[PDB]
Amino acid sequence: MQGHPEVIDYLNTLLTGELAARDQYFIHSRMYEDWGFSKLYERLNHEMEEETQHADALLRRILLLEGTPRMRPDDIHPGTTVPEMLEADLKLERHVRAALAKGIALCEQHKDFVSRDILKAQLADTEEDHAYWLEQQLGLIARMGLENYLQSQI
Amino acid sequence: MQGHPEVIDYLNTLLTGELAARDQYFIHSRMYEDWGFSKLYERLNHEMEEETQHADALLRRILLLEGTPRMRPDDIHPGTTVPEMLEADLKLERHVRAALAKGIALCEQHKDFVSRDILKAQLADTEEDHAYWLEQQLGLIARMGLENYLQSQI
Amino acid sequence: MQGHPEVIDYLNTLLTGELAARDQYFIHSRMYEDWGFSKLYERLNHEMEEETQHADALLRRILLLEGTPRMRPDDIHPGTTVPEMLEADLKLERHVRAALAKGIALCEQHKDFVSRDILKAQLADTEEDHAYWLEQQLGLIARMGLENYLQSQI
Amino acid sequence: MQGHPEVIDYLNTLLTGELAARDQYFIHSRMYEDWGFSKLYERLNHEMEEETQHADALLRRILLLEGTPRMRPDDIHPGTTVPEMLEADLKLERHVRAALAKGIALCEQHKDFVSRDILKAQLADTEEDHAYWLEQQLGLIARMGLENYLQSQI
Amino acid sequence: MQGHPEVIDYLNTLLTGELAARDQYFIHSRMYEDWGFSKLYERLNHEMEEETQHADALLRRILLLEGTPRMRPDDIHPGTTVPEMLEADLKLERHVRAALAKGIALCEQHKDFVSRDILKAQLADTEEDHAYWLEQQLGLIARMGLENYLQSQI
Amino acid sequence: MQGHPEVIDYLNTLLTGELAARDQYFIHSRMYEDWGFSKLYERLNHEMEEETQHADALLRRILLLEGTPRMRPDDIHPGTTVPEMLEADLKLERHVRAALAKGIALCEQHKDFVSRDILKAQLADTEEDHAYWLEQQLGLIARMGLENYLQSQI
Amino acid sequence: MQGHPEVIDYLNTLLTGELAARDQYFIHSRMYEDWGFSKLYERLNHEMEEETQHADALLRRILLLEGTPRMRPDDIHPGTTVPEMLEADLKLERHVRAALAKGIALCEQHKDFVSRDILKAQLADTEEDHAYWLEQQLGLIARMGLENYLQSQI
Amino acid sequence: MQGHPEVIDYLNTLLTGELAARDQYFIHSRMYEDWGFSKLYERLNHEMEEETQHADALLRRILLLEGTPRMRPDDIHPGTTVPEMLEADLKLERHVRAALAKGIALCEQHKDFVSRDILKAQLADTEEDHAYWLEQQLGLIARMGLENYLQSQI
Amino acid sequence: MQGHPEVIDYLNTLLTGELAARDQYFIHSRMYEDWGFSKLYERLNHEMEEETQHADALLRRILLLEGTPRMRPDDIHPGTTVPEMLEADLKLERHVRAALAKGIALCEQHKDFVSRDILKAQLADTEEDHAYWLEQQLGLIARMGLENYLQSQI
Amino acid sequence: MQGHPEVIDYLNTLLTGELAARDQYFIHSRMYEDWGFSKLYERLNHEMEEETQHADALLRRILLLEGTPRMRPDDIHPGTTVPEMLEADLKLERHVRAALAKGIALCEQHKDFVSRDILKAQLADTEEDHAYWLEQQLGLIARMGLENYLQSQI
Amino acid sequence: MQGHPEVIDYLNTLLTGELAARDQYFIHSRMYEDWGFSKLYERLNHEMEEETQHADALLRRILLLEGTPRMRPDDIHPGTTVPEMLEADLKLERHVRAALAKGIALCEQHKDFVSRDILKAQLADTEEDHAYWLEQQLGLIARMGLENYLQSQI
Amino acid sequence: MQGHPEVIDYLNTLLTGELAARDQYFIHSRMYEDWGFSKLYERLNHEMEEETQHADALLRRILLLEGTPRMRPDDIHPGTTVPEMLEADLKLERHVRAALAKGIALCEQHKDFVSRDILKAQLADTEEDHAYWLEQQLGLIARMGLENYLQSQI
Ligand code: NA
Ligand code: NA
Ligand code: NA
Ligand code: NA
Repeated sequence: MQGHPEVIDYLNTLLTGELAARDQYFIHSRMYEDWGFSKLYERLNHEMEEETQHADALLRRILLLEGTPRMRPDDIHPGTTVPEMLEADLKLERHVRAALAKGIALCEQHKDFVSRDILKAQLADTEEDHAYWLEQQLGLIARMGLENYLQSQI
Repeated sequence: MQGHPEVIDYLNTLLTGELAARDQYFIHSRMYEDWGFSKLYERLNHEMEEETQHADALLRRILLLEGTPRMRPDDIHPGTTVPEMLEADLKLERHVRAALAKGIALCEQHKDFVSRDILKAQLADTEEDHAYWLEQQLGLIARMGLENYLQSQI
Repeated sequence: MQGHPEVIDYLNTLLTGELAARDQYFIHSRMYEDWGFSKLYERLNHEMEEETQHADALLRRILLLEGTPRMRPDDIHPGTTVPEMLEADLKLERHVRAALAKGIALCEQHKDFVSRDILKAQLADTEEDHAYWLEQQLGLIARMGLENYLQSQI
Repeated sequence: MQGHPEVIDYLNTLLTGELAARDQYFIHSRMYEDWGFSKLYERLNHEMEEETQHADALLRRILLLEGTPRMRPDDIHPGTTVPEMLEADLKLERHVRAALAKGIALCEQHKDFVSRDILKAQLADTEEDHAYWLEQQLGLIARMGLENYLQSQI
Repeated sequence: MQGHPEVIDYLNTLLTGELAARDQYFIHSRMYEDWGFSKLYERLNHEMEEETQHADALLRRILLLEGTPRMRPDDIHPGTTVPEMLEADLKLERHVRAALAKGIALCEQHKDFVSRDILKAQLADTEEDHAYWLEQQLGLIARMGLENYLQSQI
Repeated sequence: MQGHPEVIDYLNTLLTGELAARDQYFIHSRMYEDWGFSKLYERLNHEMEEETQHADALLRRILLLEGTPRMRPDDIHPGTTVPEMLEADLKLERHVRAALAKGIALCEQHKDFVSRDILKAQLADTEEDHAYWLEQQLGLIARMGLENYLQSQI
Repeated sequence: MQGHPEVIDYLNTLLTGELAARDQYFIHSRMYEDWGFSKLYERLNHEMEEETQHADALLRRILLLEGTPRMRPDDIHPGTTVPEMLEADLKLERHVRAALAKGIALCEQHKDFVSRDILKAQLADTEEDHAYWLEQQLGLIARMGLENYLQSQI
Repeated sequence: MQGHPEVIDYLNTLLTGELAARDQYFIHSRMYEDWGFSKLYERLNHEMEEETQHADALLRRILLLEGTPRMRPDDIHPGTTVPEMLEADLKLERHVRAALAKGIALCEQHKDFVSRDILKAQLADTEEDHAYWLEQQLGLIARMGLENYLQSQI
Repeated sequence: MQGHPEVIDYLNTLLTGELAARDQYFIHSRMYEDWGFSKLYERLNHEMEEETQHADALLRRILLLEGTPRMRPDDIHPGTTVPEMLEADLKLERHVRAALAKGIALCEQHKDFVSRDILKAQLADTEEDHAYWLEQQLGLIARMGLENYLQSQI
Repeated sequence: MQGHPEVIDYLNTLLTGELAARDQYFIHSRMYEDWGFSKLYERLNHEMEEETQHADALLRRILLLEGTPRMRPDDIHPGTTVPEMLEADLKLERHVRAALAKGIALCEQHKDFVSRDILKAQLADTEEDHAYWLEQQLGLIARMGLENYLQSQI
Repeated sequence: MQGHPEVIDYLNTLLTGELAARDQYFIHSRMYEDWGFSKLYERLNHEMEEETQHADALLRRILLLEGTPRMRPDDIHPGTTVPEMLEADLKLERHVRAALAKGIALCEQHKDFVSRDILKAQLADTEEDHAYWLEQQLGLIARMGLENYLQSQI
Repeated sequence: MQGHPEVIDYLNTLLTGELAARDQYFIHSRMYEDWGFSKLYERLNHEMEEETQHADALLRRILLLEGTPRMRPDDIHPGTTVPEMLEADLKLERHVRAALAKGIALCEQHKDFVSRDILKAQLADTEEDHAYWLEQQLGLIARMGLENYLQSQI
């Protein structure tokens, strides 16, 4: 189907944003595992899987709309300590949420309601799972101290 | 059956007290879950379910006695921190225990032994489950510190 | 996440509206059961469960958005006869439908698409299940008479 | 064990009252079945079984207390039409409720708390099952007419 | 195979008659369901399925005979009340029965015995299931009144 | 419920469009089967089933909104060769997509968000299943030739 | 039973026609298998089995009617190439269809309705299975070329 | 449905003929069993069951056609020896075959093709099961002698 | 919870009475087993288990009420012959029954209805199981002689 | 463990090469699926999974060696037609094979035999699965023509 | 087979190194268990099992090569506190890694590729399991403190 | 892939060496079976299977490397007595071990690490299974005498 060139170009932006989010969760999960925090490894591995699915859905939609997917991920900036990693992931999800909301409005204005529903589902995922979960971890650290919290993630 | 108007009016008091206790456990459980304390979420969710059952039993008994149930819950005052929430729940159960004991005596004086047995069962629930469990948590905090304790509730 | 104060305040309005709808279905179901209409008991009990779920979803969303949930239900006005109860439930669902539609528009204007999707799901529930079912009952009464209809609900 | 002669004599009164209630439910169930109301047959047959159990519990308790059980049932007055039968059963349960409450007080005054707990259980049965159920039937008749109601009991 | 042009043209008439009968049972079933008569919904839904199968068999036979199927359904006239709907369905089946019998004779005269056996099977369906069932409903209404009958269809 | 007369009238337009799409997939599937292309038969039969479900959902929604469904399908124009059939189906889905998008906007303007969500689901079906699948077939023909492609559909 | 000598003589004609059709499908199936077309082997083997059943039914019917079955098959003319074989089978089924239709009329005129129903079943088999299937194959060849088609029959 | 008065009257003739055939197989089966021929008992019992089914189908068809079934069986003439019984059954089936064939023609002339198909099925039963089986027995007697044959039926 | 010091002190009395009853059933069961009376061993072992449960319930209740349990059992006086043992157990249960009844009244006067319900359950156990069973044994001895009775307990 | 800085830097090169190979197989698989070649989709999806595993193994090894993984994939150049895609994948695997062999020698020279064994396993995967499979496809195209080959990949 | 005397002598060195590593993990596991750290017990017990397997593989290989295995373990130096034990195990694995790498080079120079592959497998075990796991524990201690960490090992 | 002509030529040497080893184990196994030594038959049959697998792996690798496999086995020299056969197999495995080691070095020098890993696996098989097992047999003969040993192989 012939998609609107502005919608396609912006799905491509969301796509390279998701490819990056996938890769950031990729390296953070494996860093957590290397340090011996299996529960953090599991959760970030799950986020990596979810982003891979999001990227897949964008990519296929771009093809259906007869676009050419942009496959270069955005630049990533991983943490080097547990606090920096959590902060880097907090920045990432805030960014994806903001980009998605813009795409949601763009889709409405070009009357691409199906592309829009795809983005709204990804936004729900980003808020109610990624952001929600990350905020939980930050709050736990605040309530019990970093050491107690990291103990609980072994 | 025609219940004694004083018994009915007091079951209504207990009823609006239980509707409130249900709603307080409702908001506390969901607050604990939002902060990432799944074990506290589970336990307060269970207390919410038990209060809903207590309210149901009162409500049906009021109807059998040909009363009109009062469905407005009492005012609730939830905590905003884990310590305040535990204190608010401690105050609540002390109050329900006191109200139940009064109703138990009232039922005896109007020779409504069945209504009385219902209240005695609810009182046993309130003491041996809610109060007992809450006291356990307070004692644990006292023995290991708030941080260690909250860690154990993740 | 920091939700828009107008969205939060209005979810709170919807929340205290759902807590009320839950309690009205609560008392109506138990009244129908007391009179011996098990089929009406079952259906209103189901509506009570669904409203409890709706309230739960609002409450959690308010917390995720860093609001403070308002836990006092709105005032309820239950019927005293089967005809009044059905009329009271008809008024309730019309009201919830109207409040939801307003919230749906409000969410769009503050670009809270996830809160908006939650409300649209609740609206679909309210129309296609509660309103639809209640209209069916009223129509049946109209087609066969109140006595025949109540017989069928035993 | 040596029971108090006043408690024993009154358990005997309750006993001959239960033997009668058993026999009244006995004849009413079989009358309903003869007329083709299987649902009324089933329910009165169940009440007959429950009264037989109540009588059994009284009888054994009288023996444990070294009394001699009085085995003659009280006089019964069954109906001859469905309305009279329901009225006769309504009178019966009102009577058993009143006799039980008196025995409950008598047991307390002679410090026979175990005999008292037996009576309180029978009273709960009499109110929440027999009386409650019978009131339901009367209300149904009032709401839909005798003919519609009897149709529903086939 | 080269079918006789008169047989083909008449199968097309039967075909557009069946497409219509399908659509009339389609709207009547959904109307009955909307009003809360699940038993009528089920039965008309079944008739809709059977007509869809009849149309399918005609359509395929027309293709085997190297005809071009006419896919526009005949005009339909649904009822707006339960009595009108039953009357509309009574008129429909009388019409299909009459058209089928004519086609059965036509097939015999052009020595298309296989097309004829197809029509005889559809006629048996139309008489012994649709017509028979509809007549049963009309008779029931006549014997017990419309209100009692509609009660039984909930 | 009282639906907005403009929404109802337009659901009726979508409805008669779906009844047609159902019938076009109906005749195309059976034509493909007659020629011996079982894989095309299966897929078009599936599309026919999906359109029947779409029509059903519109029809019921029109009834809930207290409209009168229009049951005459739109005119259809089936192909006579495999290339014409694929082209006719390509034109059909383009048309349904365009009509749905218009209805989606209309529903928003009359604040019928539930009717709107129904249409958005049907649009997703039409794009991601029907249009997507049909485009795949056209592309395959282009890449391997019509003869090779039809061989693969036996 | 004493069958009409004209019916018996004509069942014998149909019988020796079926014995032949069996033998032609016999040799064609085995020729297709020898050349490596297993799918054609399977289908012609099935037709051979069906003709054997048809011959069996005729033979037994001739015996029940106290006739003497004629067991010599008609002359057969098998193809030597795939195109000739398909043409020979096309000629065969056209012939059996024509002979059956004549027998169907003959049976009616001698009031042998049971013999007639047997022939009508065989005719349905011959048209809707053998002729239909063979026409499908010819059409496929026409749409994709002989080479592509034979590839698909391996 | 309004059946043709001549068809109805003749189904009634067939009906009282089947009620008789049922009763003749009834007494013959039980006579064979009394004499110790269990295999003859089983087979005639089966024929009795089949005739009961035939009578049932006629009876229901007469009712659907708004006739009044004639329930008096025709006169029967059972045998008193095995040879007479077999002869009586041979006469019976010849008679039913003749009556059915006449009804089959009558149904065709009044365009009652469904009634006609019912009779053709019964005729097939009568020829291919009853007549065929009875002829087999007579032939066996002829080939091995009555004594050997009766031995084989124990 | 802060229990009333008089209730706590008296639960302690009941507690040291139960610890003793446990130990007396402990030694009697093992004495019966040593002499070869397995049935008496089993029954006294069961009573020992029940008393251990009673002591456990008192002990935990004392802790919930923030008392300090008194863990020294009362003095016990076991028998040395089967008759003395039965007499010692008869004296024990009479004593526990008397102490429990006093505690039941004490609990009522201090409005500790939950502690009271615990004691009433223990009293029911003591009367209907221990006392009842022991009286049965004494009666059996009286009816059949000590030798016959002891034979039956092997 | 402290890895040799030259080994770490080169694993990083292999790592960003694998992240790229993963992404190229990612887009090619989804392109093949969009065009309707499910068998090519499956195979490239499998290669994408295998590269993701290879990248994971490199990444973890880099962490164990106390390096910092480089997470930016190398530039990719996907095809736009089936022939270009196959050529792009042929170039990719030739490149990965060459880079791996160099790393294998480098690992040996720095006596990192474990890192070396990891690379040798990846090389075996790249040759015996990816390269081997791709060469097979190219050869098939050469032997049967592009059209026949693409037909076989549907 | 006649192994090279230098390879044999060095496998013997590796062998007495593994016998020691086995014994050190032996005493450390049992020390951890004695102190109540079951998770450390399990892991060191596993390492002891793995070293026993490594020693077994060396020993058998030495025999196949017609050497005489040296069975005296190297001297071990276990810790006396958790920190010293972890340090002693860190020193051990560093030593085994260094000895293995030397043997790997020695095997290559004497063209004993099978002995070399055995050592490379043991080295992979030593790095990716023992060293990796031990480093994880040290890092955890560093991130959460020794007390928190030891708590997690109970 | 384009393999190095020296590697290919040497894999061909190894290949014709394996084809021979297969054939020698082939004839020895069958000779042992003919003489009644089933245990020797089983073991040599297993070696034959393993060599066939080795030859297969070489052959396929030669094809992947775009070589032409040499399929003539090397000359074999089987024994004629059990002692000569064991000696012939001892010579064979010594030869294959020597040829493999040379190929392993050759592969390294041409940087064909995958071909090299294949050879190292075959060498491990040859040493640890074939050579090891054969040496065991020779040693057994030496320890118990040829007669005792052959007895054990029946
Ligand atoms: Na801690
Ligand atoms: Na009625
Ligand atoms: Na081709
Ligand atoms: Na004989």
